[PDB]
Amino acid sequence: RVAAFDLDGVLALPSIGPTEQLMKGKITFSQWVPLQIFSQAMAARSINRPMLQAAIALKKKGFTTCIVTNNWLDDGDKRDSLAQMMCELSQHFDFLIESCQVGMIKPEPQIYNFLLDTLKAKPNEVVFLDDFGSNLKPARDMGMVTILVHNTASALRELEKVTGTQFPEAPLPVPCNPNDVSHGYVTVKPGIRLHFVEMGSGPALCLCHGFPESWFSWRYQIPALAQAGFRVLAIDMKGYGDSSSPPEIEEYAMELLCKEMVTFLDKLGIPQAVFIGHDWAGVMVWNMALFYPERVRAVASLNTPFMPPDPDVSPMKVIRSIPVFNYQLYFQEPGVAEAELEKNMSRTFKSFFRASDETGFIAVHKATEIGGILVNTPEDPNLSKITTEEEIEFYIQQFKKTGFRGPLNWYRNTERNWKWSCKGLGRKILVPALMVTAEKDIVLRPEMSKNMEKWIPFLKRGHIEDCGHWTQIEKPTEVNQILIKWLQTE
Amino acid sequence: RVAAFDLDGVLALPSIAGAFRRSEEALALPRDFLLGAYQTEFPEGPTEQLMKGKITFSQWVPLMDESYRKSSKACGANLPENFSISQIFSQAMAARSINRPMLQAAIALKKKGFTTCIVTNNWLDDGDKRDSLAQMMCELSQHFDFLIESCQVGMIKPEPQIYNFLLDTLKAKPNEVVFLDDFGSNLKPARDMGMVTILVHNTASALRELEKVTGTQFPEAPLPVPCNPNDVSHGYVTVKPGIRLHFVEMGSGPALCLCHGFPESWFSWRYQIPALAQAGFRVLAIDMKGYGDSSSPPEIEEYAMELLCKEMVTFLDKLGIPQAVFIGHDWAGVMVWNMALFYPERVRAVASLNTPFMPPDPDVSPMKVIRSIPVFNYQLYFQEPGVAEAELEKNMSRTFKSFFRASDETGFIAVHKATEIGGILVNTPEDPNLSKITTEEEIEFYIQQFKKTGFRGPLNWYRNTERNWKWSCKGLGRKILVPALMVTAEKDIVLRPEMSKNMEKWIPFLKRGHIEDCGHWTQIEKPTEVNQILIKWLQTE
Ligand SMILES: O=C(Nc1ccc(I)cc1)NC1CCCCC1
Ligand SMILES: O=C(Nc1ccc(I)cc1)NC1CCCCC1
Repeated sequence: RVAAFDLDGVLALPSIGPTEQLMKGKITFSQWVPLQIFSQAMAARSINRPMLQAAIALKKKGFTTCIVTNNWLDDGDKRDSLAQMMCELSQHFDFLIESCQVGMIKPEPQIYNFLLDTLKAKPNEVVFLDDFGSNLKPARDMGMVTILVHNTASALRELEKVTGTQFPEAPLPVPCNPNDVSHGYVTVKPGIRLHFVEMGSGPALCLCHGFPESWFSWRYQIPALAQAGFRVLAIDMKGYGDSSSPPEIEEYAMELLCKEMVTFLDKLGIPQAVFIGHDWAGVMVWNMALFYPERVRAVASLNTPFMPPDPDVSPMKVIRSIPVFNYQLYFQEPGVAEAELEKNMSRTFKSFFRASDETGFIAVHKATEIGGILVNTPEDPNLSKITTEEEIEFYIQQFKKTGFRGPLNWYRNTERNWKWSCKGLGRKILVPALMVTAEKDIVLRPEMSKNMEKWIPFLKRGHIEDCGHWTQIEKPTEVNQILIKWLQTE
Repeated sequence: RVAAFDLDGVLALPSIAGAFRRSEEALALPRDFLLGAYQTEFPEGPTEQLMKGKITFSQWVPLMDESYRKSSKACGANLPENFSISQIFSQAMAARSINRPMLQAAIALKKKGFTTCIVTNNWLDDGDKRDSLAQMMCELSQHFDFLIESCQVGMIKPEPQIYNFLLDTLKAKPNEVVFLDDFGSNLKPARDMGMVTILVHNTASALRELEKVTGTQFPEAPLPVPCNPNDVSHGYVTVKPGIRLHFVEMGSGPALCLCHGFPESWFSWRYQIPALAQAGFRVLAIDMKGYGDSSSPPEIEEYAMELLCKEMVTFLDKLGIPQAVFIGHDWAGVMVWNMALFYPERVRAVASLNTPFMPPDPDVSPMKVIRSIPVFNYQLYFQEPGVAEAELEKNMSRTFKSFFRASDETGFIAVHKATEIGGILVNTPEDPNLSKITTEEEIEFYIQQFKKTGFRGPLNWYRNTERNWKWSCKGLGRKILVPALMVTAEKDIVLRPEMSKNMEKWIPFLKRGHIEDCGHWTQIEKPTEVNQILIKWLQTE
């Protein structure tokens, strides 16, 4: 079947002659100063989330969702209030049936037959619900499953849970994806192009992903950040997904990555953004902050701490010591781990992406002994409760284009990176910063960030309990909160 | 060849120096006491660690304040206790803008074929108005091929280090390169290697004289920065199943969609795009459904206005924007106004170029009204499918130079005679002179961009004559309230100004814009103007 609700006050609230038909669309708001004080009433009404969530559910579930409300056209000033609130609901329903458009209001039987026509279905297999009920007269007539909404849910979730089946109580933020998205495509150097995704309106914040991921990762913070009130630019890190991913090694020097990261802003014409890296990106994100502070309004790292280099300590040597940094050494040899990971990506990803309470992880340190970062990993990885089968399939497809050379090439510029950063040795980071640490991150544990403020005074902190290395995907609702609260505050 | 420029004193101004001088004013402080940090010949210390890029600038406050306290009363001269240099630099910088004329001359020899660059003693700024710094660096970004900043490589002017590194970077000789600096004590080293010195003393021109000579001569009031076309972001939203919308993006928020007309491409706004970005907005110059890189089906209903506008919305939705400034020209302006009429929420403001708001009379078949305006013939000609396609397509090379001509250009189109002769380019020579308003490449693009779509789809915009009327016949009771602008072109043959005299009956407060000596090709013809107005508009309301 299909499920429908009205907005008047069921999917948004607090709820609410020339007035009776401006609904039909023959007149605007401003041009209607007869029979004013509410150009705010509408303002002070936002989304009814448990209700809005009920939708994505059913849509994920197999229905077609809609809005068939009695509208009007706001040339108001608290107009945008509407735009956004609408631009928000937008993607989650397939049909927008508004009175101010199809000329026919609620409750004239029109809209109902019109609705049913619009999708083409029987009065029975389509449910409806209005805060009004005086509107559910017709729908009950024809023969459709009616539902009131006199509270802010109740039987809504409950009696509507009848539908097919139910929904939860503490939801994940909404996903977002993966072609209902703008696909920008800046080209920096000759052969080098950078793909990315865009959502929401300014100011800008670049979401730089890590190894071995894709922009797809922020799939939960992207919408949220947009709504937050920012223009998100979730990029595919050089070498990954739809951006150019050469074979050359020097190609992935940090010095390089950061420089290009700038040419990106230039080309796109932005003079400053909020860089927010995680994993190997956070490294860059901080270097970003260290080498081009102008173009950075603020920085946030996820799990990754600011790890300066000791001028009197070969960088390699230091990698050979941290027991857990083995895999990392394993990698250093070209074609090798490529060959290992590539062989069967299906396994590769479910092995990598597992939680903080998940068996079968990676072989961080035995990796050289065992001679393979997956050898203690099953042969038929169990789907991590932290991803879906499609969630994986995307990562695969996205990786079939690049292979693994390039993403791995990020490790392989060990010496030089050190060589280069050995200049931000005299400097200190001043532009707003945030270090969000994950309690149970096996490599890149919190402990490694305790000195940071020696470098980054004012460094603000974020800490998420029960975390894996897969922060966004694992504790998103949290990540969002913090991330937003951060941007809001500073 | 090549010529690179310092960014202070020549490209960015008024210089940071002057600031120093007039604080060496605000306080006893004898000639050069404060500037000397910046200006020396033999550089050392706190600023030396800045220029070299060892420590940011904020670091550099504590250190250099207290570095001055040294030479203060301690060593001649009286320097105040509760004293500083911070916001008397983070101010003098935020107060320095681009030397319009320089940049102009800079783009010149890039066009003329030099490598342009800037070799400046920069520094990293983690300051407040640090942003001010980015924009300026953001802008100049394109016009110079090279960026040798002291604070990046690690050498400083005039330490020979840099020059020699610049040379090794281009890979030229001290001769075939020119240089200029507000300093001269900086110039010393290059007039030694063997480069062409230019004491960029003044605000310039004095410069641009014994400089004009070398290289060439610079136009009086050059052509406005025209974003161009390879190195621009290429967004790609997909609204309906088979339908995708290509567009271009430049600059940071708020957003304003530049909707082009027939028979063009997003490429048209190539002069307002940069300008609007700089203006301070995020430009989204779209390829109108059916044109260029966006999906251009064959179906007719496909281009219904009702449709085009609806999708235009799904566009915002997908891209996640709840409101924009729609600015149409030609057939787009029609949509742009309908935009305003049917989705006022999503419109913060509207601007039409040449196109007036032309409501439909409910008691007057729309077709009939087209048959009357003498000039609306071509328009009728079009109505027949495959026909004008076949005509225009045959040789696009001619097609475009014919269409795009000025207000003082012979060989235009056959607006009204059309049908009779059975064509619009029938009398248009079959070998057109290049309109002084375009370049050969300017044309080649339009071509290439059109080879992908053919002409069906762009023309399909005409062909929904009745329905469009049918639909708009609802905004008959409404009035447009969201900010509006009607900019009229004095000599637009069809879509003349006269046709907009009634508009305010519909659009009270409608603000006005009028450009003299104009063709239908407004942006491409009188851009510098268009820009001005357009900006002044967005600035004001
Ligand atoms: O290797 C890194 N991160 C990293 C390595 C070196 C630096 I300098 C910064 C981050 N991530 C791994 C963690 C375990 C699962 C695969 C990805
Ligand atoms: O036809 C239009 N514009 C137009 C037509 C109908 C409407 I309703 C609005 C604009 N433009 C022509 C002008 C002459 C050169 C080719 C393009």
